[PDB]
Amino acid sequence: SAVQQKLAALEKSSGGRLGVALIDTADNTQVLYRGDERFPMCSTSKVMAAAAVLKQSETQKQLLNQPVEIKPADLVNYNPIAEKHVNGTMTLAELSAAALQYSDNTAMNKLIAQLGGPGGVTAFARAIGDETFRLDRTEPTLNTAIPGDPRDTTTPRAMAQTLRQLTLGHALGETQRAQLVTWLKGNTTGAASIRAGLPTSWTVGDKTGSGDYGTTNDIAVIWPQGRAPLVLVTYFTQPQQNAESRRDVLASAARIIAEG
Ligand SMILES: CCN1CCN(C(=O)N[C@@H](C(=O)N[C@H](C(=O)O)[C@@H]2N[C@@H](C(=O)O)C(C)(C)S2)c2ccccc2)C(=O)C1=O
Repeated sequence: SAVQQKLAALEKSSGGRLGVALIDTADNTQVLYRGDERFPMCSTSKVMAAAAVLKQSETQKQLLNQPVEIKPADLVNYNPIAEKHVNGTMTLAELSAAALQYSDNTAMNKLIAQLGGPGGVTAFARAIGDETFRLDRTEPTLNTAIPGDPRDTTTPRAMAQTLRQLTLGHALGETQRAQLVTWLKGNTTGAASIRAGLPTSWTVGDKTGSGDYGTTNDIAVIWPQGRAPLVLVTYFTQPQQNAESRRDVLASAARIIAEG
Protein backbone atom coordinates (compact mmCIF):
# COMPACT_ATOMS: atom_id res chain seq x y z
CA SER A 1 0.00 0.00 0.00
CA ALA A 2 0.91 3.69 0.15
CA VAL A 3 2.15 3.70 3.75
CA GLN A 4 4.29 0.61 3.16
CA GLN A 5 5.99 2.21 0.15
CA LYS A 6 6.87 5.27 2.24
CA LEU A 7 8.18 3.15 5.11
CA ALA A 8 10.27 1.16 2.63
CA ALA A 9 11.70 4.42 1.27
CA LEU A 10 12.43 5.66 4.79
CA GLU A 11 14.23 2.40 5.53
CA LYS A 12 16.30 2.68 2.35
CA SER A 13 17.34 6.24 3.17
CA SER A 14 18.39 5.23 6.68
CA GLY A 15 20.75 2.35 5.86
CA GLY A 16 19.26 0.14 8.57
CA ARG A 17 16.45 -2.36 9.13
CA LEU A 18 13.09 -0.96 10.22
CA GLY A 19 10.19 -2.86 11.74
CA VAL A 20 6.75 -1.29 12.31
CA ALA A 21 3.45 -2.57 13.61
CA LEU A 22 0.36 -0.44 14.05
CA ILE A 23 -2.94 -1.63 15.52
CA ASP A 24 -5.89 0.71 15.01
CA THR A 25 -8.33 -0.42 17.71
CA ALA A 26 -11.21 1.36 15.93
CA ASP A 27 -11.60 -1.56 13.51
CA ASN A 28 -8.75 -3.89 14.62
CA THR A 29 -6.92 -3.26 11.36
CA GLN A 30 -3.14 -3.65 11.29
CA VAL A 31 -0.29 -2.06 9.35
CA LEU A 32 2.91 -4.13 9.33
CA TYR A 33 6.40 -3.54 7.99
CA ARG A 34 8.78 -6.45 8.59
CA GLY A 35 6.14 -7.33 11.16
CA ASP A 36 7.30 -10.93 11.59
CA GLU A 37 11.06 -10.35 11.70
CA ARG A 38 12.91 -10.52 14.99
CA PHE A 39 14.47 -7.37 16.45
CA PRO A 40 16.50 -6.84 19.64
CA MET A 41 14.15 -5.47 22.27
CA CYS A 42 16.72 -3.66 24.42
CA SER A 43 14.93 -1.56 27.05
CA THR A 44 11.46 -2.05 25.53
CA SER A 45 11.57 -5.41 27.38
CA LYS A 46 11.15 -3.49 30.64
CA VAL A 47 7.42 -3.16 29.94
CA MET A 48 7.06 -6.95 30.19
CA ALA A 49 8.97 -7.13 33.48
CA ALA A 50 6.90 -4.36 35.07
CA ALA A 51 3.68 -5.96 33.80
CA ALA A 52 4.71 -9.33 35.23
CA VAL A 53 5.18 -7.79 38.67
CA LEU A 54 1.82 -6.05 38.36
CA LYS A 55 0.20 -9.40 37.59
CA GLN A 56 1.75 -10.83 40.78
CA SER A 57 0.22 -7.97 42.76
CA GLU A 58 -3.30 -9.07 41.78
CA THR A 59 -2.86 -11.88 44.33
CA GLN A 60 -0.19 -10.32 46.61
CA LYS A 61 -2.14 -7.14 47.27
CA GLN A 62 0.69 -5.30 49.07
CA LEU A 63 3.52 -6.46 46.80
CA LEU A 64 4.13 -3.07 45.18
CA ASN A 65 4.91 -1.62 48.63
CA GLN A 66 7.56 -4.25 49.43
CA PRO A 67 10.92 -2.58 50.15
CA VAL A 68 13.90 -3.84 48.15
CA GLU A 69 17.46 -3.00 49.18
CA ILE A 70 19.76 -1.21 46.69
CA LYS A 71 23.38 -2.19 47.31
CA PRO A 72 26.51 -0.87 45.54
CA ALA A 73 26.99 -4.29 43.94
CA ASP A 74 23.54 -4.00 42.31
CA LEU A 75 24.47 -0.96 40.24
CA VAL A 76 25.17 -1.54 36.57
CA ASN A 77 25.88 0.82 33.66
CA TYR A 78 22.83 3.15 33.72
CA ASN A 79 21.03 3.70 37.05
CA PRO A 80 19.71 7.28 37.21
CA ILE A 81 17.17 6.54 39.95
CA ALA A 82 18.68 3.57 41.80
CA GLU A 83 21.89 5.56 42.29
CA LYS A 84 19.91 8.02 44.41
CA HIS A 85 18.96 5.21 46.80
CA VAL A 86 22.12 3.12 47.23
CA ASN A 87 22.34 1.65 50.75
CA GLY A 88 18.64 2.43 51.10
CA THR A 89 15.51 0.79 49.76
CA MET A 90 13.03 1.31 46.96
CA THR A 91 9.61 -0.27 46.76
CA LEU A 92 8.66 -2.50 43.85
CA ALA A 93 6.33 0.27 42.69
CA GLU A 94 9.24 2.71 42.73
CA LEU A 95 11.52 0.27 40.90
CA SER A 96 8.83 -0.34 38.26
CA ALA A 97 8.38 3.39 37.69
CA ALA A 98 12.15 3.86 37.51
CA ALA A 99 12.55 1.03 35.01
CA LEU A 100 9.76 2.40 32.84
CA GLN A 101 10.05 6.18 33.09
CA TYR A 102 13.82 6.54 33.37
CA SER A 103 14.91 3.23 31.79
CA ASP A 104 16.88 2.46 34.96
CA ASN A 105 18.85 -0.77 34.42
CA THR A 106 19.33 -1.63 38.11
CA ALA A 107 15.55 -1.38 38.54
CA MET A 108 15.07 -3.82 35.64
CA ASN A 109 17.47 -6.31 37.22
CA LYS A 110 15.58 -6.10 40.52
CA LEU A 111 12.29 -6.78 38.70
CA ILE A 112 13.85 -9.76 36.92
CA ALA A 113 15.07 -11.08 40.28
CA GLN A 114 11.57 -10.70 41.75
CA LEU A 115 10.23 -12.88 38.92
CA GLY A 116 12.82 -15.61 39.44
CA GLY A 117 15.07 -14.76 36.51
CA PRO A 118 14.61 -14.00 32.81
CA GLY A 119 12.69 -17.28 32.57
CA GLY A 120 10.02 -15.77 34.83
CA VAL A 121 9.58 -12.74 32.58
CA THR A 122 9.28 -14.93 29.49
CA ALA A 123 6.78 -17.11 31.35
CA PHE A 124 4.51 -14.12 31.86
CA ALA A 125 4.55 -13.42 28.12
CA ARG A 126 3.54 -17.01 27.39
CA ALA A 127 0.74 -16.79 29.97
CA ILE A 128 -0.88 -13.87 28.13
CA GLY A 129 -0.52 -15.56 24.73
CA ASP A 130 2.75 -14.07 23.46
CA GLU A 131 4.72 -17.03 22.10
CA THR A 132 7.32 -14.79 20.41
CA PHE A 133 8.82 -12.65 23.18
CA ARG A 134 11.93 -14.12 24.75
CA LEU A 135 14.06 -12.64 27.51
CA ASP A 136 17.33 -14.48 27.95
CA ARG A 137 19.72 -12.18 29.78
CA THR A 138 19.81 -9.47 32.42
CA GLU A 139 21.03 -5.88 32.17
CA PRO A 140 23.26 -4.76 30.58
CA THR A 141 24.17 -7.70 28.29
CA LEU A 142 20.64 -8.04 26.95
CA ASN A 143 21.40 -5.00 24.77
CA THR A 144 24.18 -6.55 22.65
CA ALA A 145 21.77 -6.65 19.66
CA ILE A 146 24.00 -8.95 17.60
CA PRO A 147 22.64 -9.52 14.06
CA GLY A 148 20.92 -12.88 13.82
CA ASP A 149 21.07 -13.60 17.56
CA PRO A 150 17.58 -14.68 18.71
CA ARG A 151 18.24 -13.85 22.38
CA ASP A 152 16.19 -11.01 23.89
CA THR A 153 14.15 -10.44 20.73
CA THR A 154 10.56 -10.18 19.67
CA THR A 155 8.73 -9.21 16.50
CA PRO A 156 6.84 -5.95 15.87
CA ARG A 157 3.54 -7.78 15.41
CA ALA A 158 3.89 -9.73 18.66
CA MET A 159 4.87 -6.71 20.75
CA ALA A 160 2.06 -4.58 19.33
CA GLN A 161 -0.51 -7.24 20.18
CA THR A 162 0.95 -7.74 23.64
CA LEU A 163 1.16 -4.01 24.39
CA ARG A 164 -2.48 -3.72 23.30
CA GLN A 165 -3.52 -6.47 25.73
CA LEU A 166 -1.58 -4.99 28.65
CA THR A 167 -2.81 -1.40 28.32
CA LEU A 168 -6.13 -1.48 26.46
CA GLY A 169 -7.15 -5.11 27.02
CA HIS A 170 -7.67 -7.12 30.17
CA ALA A 171 -4.48 -9.11 30.60
CA LEU A 172 -4.09 -7.21 33.88
CA GLY A 173 -6.59 -6.26 36.56
CA GLU A 174 -8.27 -2.88 36.36
CA THR A 175 -6.08 -1.23 39.01
CA GLN A 176 -2.91 -2.78 37.56
CA ARG A 177 -3.77 -1.76 34.00
CA ALA A 178 -4.43 1.82 35.11
CA GLN A 179 -1.07 1.93 36.92
CA LEU A 180 0.76 0.68 33.84
CA VAL A 181 -0.93 3.32 31.65
CA THR A 182 -0.05 6.03 34.18
CA TRP A 183 3.60 4.91 34.20
CA LEU A 184 3.88 4.84 30.39
CA LYS A 185 2.29 8.29 30.07
CA GLY A 186 4.92 9.69 32.42
CA ASN A 187 7.86 8.36 30.42
CA THR A 188 10.70 10.89 30.28
CA THR A 189 12.93 9.42 27.54
CA GLY A 190 10.59 9.50 24.55
CA ALA A 191 10.46 13.11 23.39
CA ALA A 192 12.59 12.57 20.25
CA SER A 193 11.10 9.23 19.13
CA ILE A 194 7.49 8.30 18.27
CA ARG A 195 6.14 11.40 20.09
CA ALA A 196 8.14 13.73 17.85
CA GLY A 197 6.33 12.49 14.72
CA LEU A 198 2.79 12.85 16.10
CA PRO A 199 0.43 15.82 16.57
CA THR A 200 1.17 17.61 19.84
CA SER A 201 -2.46 17.26 20.95
CA TRP A 202 -2.29 13.44 21.03
CA THR A 203 -1.55 11.76 24.35
CA VAL A 204 1.20 9.14 24.16
CA GLY A 205 2.53 6.58 26.61
CA ASP A 206 5.72 4.90 25.42
CA LYS A 207 8.86 2.98 26.32
CA THR A 208 12.08 3.57 24.37
CA GLY A 209 14.99 1.22 23.91
CA SER A 210 18.50 1.46 22.57
CA GLY A 211 21.51 -0.79 22.31
CA ASP A 212 24.50 -1.77 20.24
CA TYR A 213 24.35 -1.90 16.43
CA GLY A 214 22.64 1.50 16.57
CA THR A 215 19.48 -0.20 17.82
CA THR A 216 16.77 2.41 18.39
CA ASN A 217 13.30 1.31 19.51
CA ASP A 218 10.07 2.80 20.84
CA ILE A 219 6.74 1.19 21.65
CA ALA A 220 3.72 3.33 22.38
CA VAL A 221 0.02 3.52 23.09
CA ILE A 222 -1.52 6.59 21.46
CA TRP A 223 -4.78 8.27 22.43
CA PRO A 224 -5.79 10.66 19.63
CA GLN A 225 -8.36 13.37 20.22
CA GLY A 226 -11.92 12.11 19.76
CA ARG A 227 -10.77 8.85 18.21
CA ALA A 228 -10.03 5.27 19.19
CA PRO A 229 -6.52 4.61 20.56
CA LEU A 230 -3.69 3.19 18.52
CA VAL A 231 -0.76 0.93 19.41
CA LEU A 232 2.47 1.58 17.51
CA VAL A 233 5.76 -0.33 17.71
CA THR A 234 8.87 0.92 15.87
CA TYR A 235 12.07 -1.13 15.93
CA PHE A 236 15.26 -0.10 14.13
CA THR A 237 18.74 -1.61 13.94
CA GLN A 238 21.85 -1.04 11.84
CA PRO A 239 24.74 -3.01 10.31
CA GLN A 240 27.64 -1.45 12.29
CA GLN A 241 28.18 -2.31 15.95
CA ASN A 242 28.97 1.25 17.08
CA ALA A 243 26.45 2.99 14.81
CA GLU A 244 24.78 6.03 16.35
CA SER A 245 21.20 6.02 17.56
CA ARG A 246 18.59 7.18 15.04
CA ARG A 247 15.55 8.38 16.99
CA ASP A 248 14.67 10.55 13.97
CA VAL A 249 13.86 7.37 12.03
CA LEU A 250 11.24 6.41 14.64
CA ALA A 251 9.76 9.92 14.54
CA SER A 252 9.57 9.76 10.75
CA ALA A 253 7.93 6.33 10.81
CA ALA A 254 5.31 7.62 13.24
CA ARG A 255 4.73 10.66 11.00
CA ILE A 256 4.19 8.42 7.96
CA ILE A 257 1.71 6.25 9.89
CA ALA A 258 -0.13 9.28 11.29
CA GLU A 259 -0.54 10.60 7.72
CA GLY A 260 -2.81 7.61 7.07
C1 LIG B 1 28.69 -6.00 26.47
C2 LIG B 1 27.56 -5.50 27.38
N1 LIG B 1 26.95 -4.26 26.80
C3 LIG B 1 26.68 -4.17 25.34
C4 LIG B 1 25.49 -3.16 24.95
N2 LIG B 1 25.24 -2.06 25.95
C5 LIG B 1 24.09 -1.12 25.72
O1 LIG B 1 23.43 -1.26 24.76
N3 LIG B 1 23.77 -0.02 26.67
C6 LIG B 1 22.63 0.86 26.37
C7 LIG B 1 21.81 1.12 27.67
O2 LIG B 1 22.28 0.87 28.72
N4 LIG B 1 20.43 1.68 27.58
C8 LIG B 1 19.65 1.92 28.80
C9 LIG B 1 18.74 0.75 29.08
O3 LIG B 1 19.09 -0.41 28.76
O4 LIG B 1 17.61 0.95 29.64
C10 LIG B 1 18.80 3.23 28.68
N5 LIG B 1 17.71 3.02 27.68
C11 LIG B 1 17.93 3.91 26.50
C12 LIG B 1 16.63 4.25 25.86
O5 LIG B 1 15.55 4.01 26.46
O6 LIG B 1 16.60 4.76 24.70
C13 LIG B 1 18.68 5.20 26.99
C14 LIG B 1 19.44 5.89 25.85
C15 LIG B 1 17.68 6.19 27.68
S1 LIG B 1 19.80 4.54 28.16
C16 LIG B 1 23.10 2.15 25.76
C17 LIG B 1 22.60 2.55 24.52
C18 LIG B 1 23.04 3.74 23.94
C19 LIG B 1 23.98 4.54 24.61
C20 LIG B 1 24.48 4.14 25.86
C21 LIG B 1 24.04 2.95 26.43
C22 LIG B 1 26.05 -1.94 27.10
O7 LIG B 1 26.25 -0.87 27.60
C23 LIG B 1 26.66 -3.16 27.67
O8 LIG B 1 26.88 -3.24 28.83
